[PDB]
Amino acid sequence: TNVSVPWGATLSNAEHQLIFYFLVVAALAFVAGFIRTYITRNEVGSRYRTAVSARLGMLGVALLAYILIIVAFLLGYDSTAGGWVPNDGAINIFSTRYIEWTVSVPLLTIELLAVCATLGVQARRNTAIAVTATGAMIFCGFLGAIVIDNGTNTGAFILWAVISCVFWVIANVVLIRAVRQSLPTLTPESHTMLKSAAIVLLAGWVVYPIVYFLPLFGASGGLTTTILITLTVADVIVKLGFSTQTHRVAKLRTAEDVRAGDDVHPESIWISSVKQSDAGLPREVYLA
Amino acid sequence: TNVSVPWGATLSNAEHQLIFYFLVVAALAFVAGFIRTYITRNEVGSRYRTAVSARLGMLGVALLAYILIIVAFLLGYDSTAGGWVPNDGAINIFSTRYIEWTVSVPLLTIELLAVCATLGVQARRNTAIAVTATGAMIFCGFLGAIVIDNGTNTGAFILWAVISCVFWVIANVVLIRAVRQSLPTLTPESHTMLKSAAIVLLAGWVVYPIVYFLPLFGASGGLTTTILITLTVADVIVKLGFSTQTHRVAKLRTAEDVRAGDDVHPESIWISSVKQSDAGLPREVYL
Amino acid sequence: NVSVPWGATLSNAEHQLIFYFLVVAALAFVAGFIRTYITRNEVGSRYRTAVSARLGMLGVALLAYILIIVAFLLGYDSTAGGWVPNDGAINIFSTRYIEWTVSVPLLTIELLAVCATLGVQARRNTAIAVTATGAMIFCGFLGAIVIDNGTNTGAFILWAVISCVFWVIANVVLIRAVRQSLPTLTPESHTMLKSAAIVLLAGWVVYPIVYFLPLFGASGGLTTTILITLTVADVIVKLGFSTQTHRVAKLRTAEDVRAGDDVHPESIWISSVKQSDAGLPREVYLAE
Amino acid sequence: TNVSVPWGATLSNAEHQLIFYFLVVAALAFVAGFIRTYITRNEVGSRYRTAVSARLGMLGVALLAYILIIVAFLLGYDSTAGGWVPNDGAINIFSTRYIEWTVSVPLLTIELLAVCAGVQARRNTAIAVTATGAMIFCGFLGAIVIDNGTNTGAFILWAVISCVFWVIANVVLIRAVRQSLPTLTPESHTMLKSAAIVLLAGWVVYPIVYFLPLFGASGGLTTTILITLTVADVIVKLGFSTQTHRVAKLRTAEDVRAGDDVHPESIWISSVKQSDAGLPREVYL
Amino acid sequence: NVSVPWGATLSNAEHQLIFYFLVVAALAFVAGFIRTYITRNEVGSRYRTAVSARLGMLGVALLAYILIIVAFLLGYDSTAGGWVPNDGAINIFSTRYIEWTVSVPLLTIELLAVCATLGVQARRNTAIAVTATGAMIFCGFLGAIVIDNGTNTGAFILWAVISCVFWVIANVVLIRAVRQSLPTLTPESHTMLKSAAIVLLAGWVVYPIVYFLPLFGASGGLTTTILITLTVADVIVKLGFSTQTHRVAKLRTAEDVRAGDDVHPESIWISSVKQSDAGLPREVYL
Ligand SMILES: *C/C=C(C)/C=C/C=C(C)/C=C/C1=C(C)CCCC1(C)C
Ligand SMILES: *C/C=C(C)/C=C/C=C(C)/C=C/C1=C(C)CCCC1(C)C
Ligand SMILES: *C/C=C(C)/C=C/C=C(C)/C=C/C1=C(C)CCCC1(C)C
Ligand SMILES: *C/C=C(C)/C=C/C=C(C)/C=C/C1=C(C)CCCC1(C)C
Ligand SMILES: *C/C=C(C)/C=C/C=C(C)/C=C/C1=C(C)CCCC1(C)C
Repeated sequence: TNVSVPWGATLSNAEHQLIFYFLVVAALAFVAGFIRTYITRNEVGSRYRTAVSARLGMLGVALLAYILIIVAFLLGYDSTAGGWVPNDGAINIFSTRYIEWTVSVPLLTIELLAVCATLGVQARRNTAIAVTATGAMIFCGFLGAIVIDNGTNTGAFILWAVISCVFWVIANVVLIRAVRQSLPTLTPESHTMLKSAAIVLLAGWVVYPIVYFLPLFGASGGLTTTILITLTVADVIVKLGFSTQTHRVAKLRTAEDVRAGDDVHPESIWISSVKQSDAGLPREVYLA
Repeated sequence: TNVSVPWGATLSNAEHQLIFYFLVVAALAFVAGFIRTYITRNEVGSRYRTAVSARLGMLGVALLAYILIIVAFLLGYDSTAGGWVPNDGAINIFSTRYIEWTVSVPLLTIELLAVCATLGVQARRNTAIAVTATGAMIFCGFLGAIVIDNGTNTGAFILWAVISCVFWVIANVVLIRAVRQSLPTLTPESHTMLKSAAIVLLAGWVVYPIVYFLPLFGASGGLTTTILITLTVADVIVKLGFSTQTHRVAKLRTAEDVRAGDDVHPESIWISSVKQSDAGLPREVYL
Repeated sequence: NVSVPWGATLSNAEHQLIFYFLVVAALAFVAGFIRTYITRNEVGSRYRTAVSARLGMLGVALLAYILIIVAFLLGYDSTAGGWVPNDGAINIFSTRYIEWTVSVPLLTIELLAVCATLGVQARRNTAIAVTATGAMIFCGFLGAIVIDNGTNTGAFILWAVISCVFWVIANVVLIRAVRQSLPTLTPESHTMLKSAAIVLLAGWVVYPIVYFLPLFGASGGLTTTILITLTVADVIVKLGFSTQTHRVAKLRTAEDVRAGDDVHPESIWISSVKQSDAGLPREVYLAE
Repeated sequence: TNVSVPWGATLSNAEHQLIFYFLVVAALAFVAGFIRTYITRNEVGSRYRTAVSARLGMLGVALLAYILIIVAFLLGYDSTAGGWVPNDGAINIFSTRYIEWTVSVPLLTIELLAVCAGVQARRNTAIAVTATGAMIFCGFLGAIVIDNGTNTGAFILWAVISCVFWVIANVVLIRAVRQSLPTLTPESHTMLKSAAIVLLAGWVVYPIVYFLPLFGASGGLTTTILITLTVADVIVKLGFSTQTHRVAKLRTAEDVRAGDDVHPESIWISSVKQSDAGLPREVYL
Repeated sequence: NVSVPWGATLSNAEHQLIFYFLVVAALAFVAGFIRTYITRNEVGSRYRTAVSARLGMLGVALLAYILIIVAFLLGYDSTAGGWVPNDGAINIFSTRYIEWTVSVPLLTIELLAVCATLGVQARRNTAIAVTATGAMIFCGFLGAIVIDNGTNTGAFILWAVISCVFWVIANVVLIRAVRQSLPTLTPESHTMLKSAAIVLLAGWVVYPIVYFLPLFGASGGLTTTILITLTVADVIVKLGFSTQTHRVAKLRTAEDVRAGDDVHPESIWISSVKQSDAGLPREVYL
């Protein structure tokens, strides 16, 4: 049992405050993001609408999830003379974040695949692999960290982490292939953006596995705090800052389809205060 | 008596965690689905809007229902240090799922019937039968499993299950007939989709009856866990993965009506990244 | 003495059934509310009052039934196979009255909206119906719950009689409005409105009947019958009957389109049969 | 004479039920109103949209406010042998309504001023908002804040100060209506005047209910005060809400008929068509 | 050494006033949020970022003030001496920081969005402003609450100074962005942006001032002043100032319409004066 469960460490009043601060800030940040995404939903064409639906979903899930995390945090610790002593529900705080990831990660995959121009059959199978892979990845981590022996078995904590890494590789491969296959077809401007979005979205992922193995280096009120805050900052940075990257690709791809004369969009599309497309209406049709 | 109520079995800390995980994940999955369905609502024409309304409703019901299920689970169990001992309200967890099905299943019927080209009163009669049948199917199961003798009576548990199966057959027949009657009128591409949707939507149903009869083979923390999780996974797989099927049919049927020149749609309709219809605006009218 | 229903003890089976129907009802309204909202632009500006009223009714019902459910959960205490009523049990019955007070009046407006009543004639009718319906429920509430904690037989009867007076006033005005409008409407519209009017008003009888049941004694079974019957009645009326009014509005909209009186942006379909074709208002060049 | 705080009176089980009934009914009535206002938001042009925004806001504030009032009522009283005995939180019920008025009243001003006709319009809005805001705050200070509302002197003094603000508000609005009436069409002229009169008249009820506690305290009086205010809030904030909207719609239809601007959908008032549907002329850039 | 405000006992009158302003504020935001949402299509696609930012800020404020209200209700206990602070009283002050952490940054984006800085320069400007404003509040939270439960006078001041450094960085970038954009804008537009920039930035001073009040001692009256003043400040800025940014966007939209740069579906009206007439995009063949 070389594993030192983080929900066992007692927290200082200062630490307790910091965790709460970041958790709520995150939740509010998602509310702001969710609102933005919704209002800026018709800035994209019908073809890439799946990208908008996915991100809005991810943000929605994150908001509600972080509300549960906050609740668990409030019911997970009790105030004493020595600070905030963990109770039976403390484990729920860590558990809830996994739930978030289980649904959030898969949706991200779809978002990237949505902006990716993979056509017909190749695309459908890719989606299934990515979703199942990402879903399994988090489930394996949850099993090892929380489900098995109340996360007290050192070997499983590692074994399942390795199994998860397997899925992480499967996911990255499929996505990277899809991005690589689509890059040549896109315009130079589009090509650069997709690659940029793909790299930004996948890079951050490493932080999560790193934070997962931190408990092995021992237990501490400070460590527990670091684990929670780091993960929170990571969730916000990725699920928020990276959210715009996918959207931008969709918008440009939309404007390009307009300029190219492939389709007509109701409103002018602007990126970085530069006009990419002009407002257009479909030609009136007289039915038989 | 041979019936071993699942809400009587004690659950391990691991089991308790797993159940919670799947329940919440499911609820969140529905929120994501509900959001998607809403945003992708104008991708369909006015003719097949009933399909969109039904699915969004089903998802909405599921979301709220699973919230109740989750709450009951949290307020339905207590920790004894030997696991989680059921409260008097734990039965509510199982009860709530029935409530979900009672409202959710009927809406599904309407959704399939909506994509179906069955028109006139004959189709209206079909809707009434499907809804009433599906509604009764779940109610009969609820009566036997929970209402009668607090689910301690083996006779009712089975009798009512059989009565329910009767309704299940009535529902499947009407729906299958409606799909079969509509299939010939639809285009080849549309024909394939409806059949596909019909098969996928109806097939899964079998899982529910199977899980219902599991308690007869005894009671255990593991079994109780299997029952709950399996049903949850089933609900998500059907109410979600199967939801897209109906929507796609509606979109294509809309695009076809556009191409055929029968009707006009404001935006281009894309399926599988392949354009099915082009942007169109109705002719300006003078009075 | 009047045998108050909130005094009778309920079996575990009975308690479960009541909960089942209450929640199912609430969820049914959520499904209805969602449908009504999505299918709001299927109607013209002229009959929008009908849409606003139904969506309102459904919204009120949903929230109301949530309160009813809460009251039900806090109104009874478990005693090993039996549920003994507490001081809050009365609230369950009280809450339904609140629902009716707001819900019934909105229904009136909905029917009157689809009705062809023009000018003041229409406005006057609405005022009478709303005030009448509003008072009818209030009178019942006073006799059944407010006066002597609902234990006075004389008041229970007196106020019910007063209520019936208002019920007659309401039915008369509405029936007249429907009868006056039927001749002007098309055959297809005539059938729907008449059907809606008849369907909407007929069910009302059930409510008064259930009200006087307590007089014939008190029992766990009776109390169960009262609650469930009212719930089934609320759902059947507020839901199944909701479509009837909406359909009239849609057809009346399509008729206005075909007749060339007005233009609708999208095609209107009833029972899979096209009633109207998509039309756009003629572009106008303002003086500028 | 003597100020007798209403949150001191014990309430009967019957009284407790009545108050709950009206409070919830009111809240639900606002939900129904809020939904209607939202659905019937595009029935008005861009010029008078401030009227729609204001009313929807007022209704929204009222709904949430009445939710707090209901909560306070549930946590403000404890059930006893003699009925429902007030606790420390009972005062919150009365306090919450003031909060509602402080935000709700100002929005109403904007709504009427929105339908009303330049630069001096902005000044008028500032006066109305500040005046209305202060009027309620002054009453709050005297009735609740000062000496826990047990002082007859302030209860009256501050009421008088408030009345001063009430006069300022009514004057600005009355002037705005009077100044605008001549410019508007006869049909529009009648509407605005009608709306102005209906919106301002009711206000008197609030001050009247305020001074009732002076004539003593009782479970019945406390009940009368609460219910009357509730009925008043619903009647004004709801029935009166339509008045402003109608003016906006007609003024929109007039702009359409006159050819000044175009509206996408047909505008109907009293089951009578005011404007036929129109789309803006396609523009090349 | 620092007299924490959550240590002072409050009178029944004081307790009532704080509650009054807090709720009024929350409701004011609800009214604002509703208005902003309904008046979202009064602006063009080009300046939509401004609308998205303000609606977000208002949304955050509303929810935040709900938490502040809850904390206030669970932070004090009624006694014979008035309302005695408990362990949760500190949360009231803590929650406001959370609000500011998300609210302030969004404001920056809103002003920068109306600002015409083009290319990465605006994106670079955005990143600095967001991070600067974010850090500013975090530093204050650290010193006021996190460090020694706000009992260390040196930190209370040190971190305040560090924060002020960030405040200067933020003001500079924004002022530069406004100054750089001002020349490109029309005279009418130019005036509004400057006014909005000045109005948005000026108020900021109040917050730092209120922060250092606890140093001059602790009291039920002072605690009351701190809370109410901040609340009034939040509403006045986040609300009254919200319109300023929006108005600029609307005019800039109308100008683009008149100039023939873009087409807007509906007429745009500011102060009851028509700025742009309704226009529909030309139907296109593919
Ligand atoms: C929006 C949130 C995201 C993208 C979260 C991602 C999380 C991971 C990539 C987690 C991966 C893990 C491993 C590869 C090994 C250890 C267990 C996990 C689940 C933390
Ligand atoms: C979205 C959820 C769905 C479609 C659930 C379906 C459930 C059934 C088809 C249940 C059928 C049953 C029987 C035929 C016998 C035993 C009792 C039931 C209700 C489980
Ligand atoms: C959505 C619910 C509806 C339309 C409910 C209608 C209820 C009534 C018509 C009630 C009438 C009553 C009497 C005429 C006498 C006894 C008391 C009442 C209120 C139940
Ligand atoms: C929507 C609610 C409205 C318009 C409420 C209005 C309230 C008043 C006009 C109150 C006025 C008062 C006085 C003039 C004196 C006493 C104190 C007040 C605030 C009740
Ligand atoms: C919408 C709310 C706003 C803009 C709040 C602004 C707050 C500040 C400008 C705070 C600045 C501070 C310092 C510069 C020093 C002391 C600590 C702070 C955070 C209060």
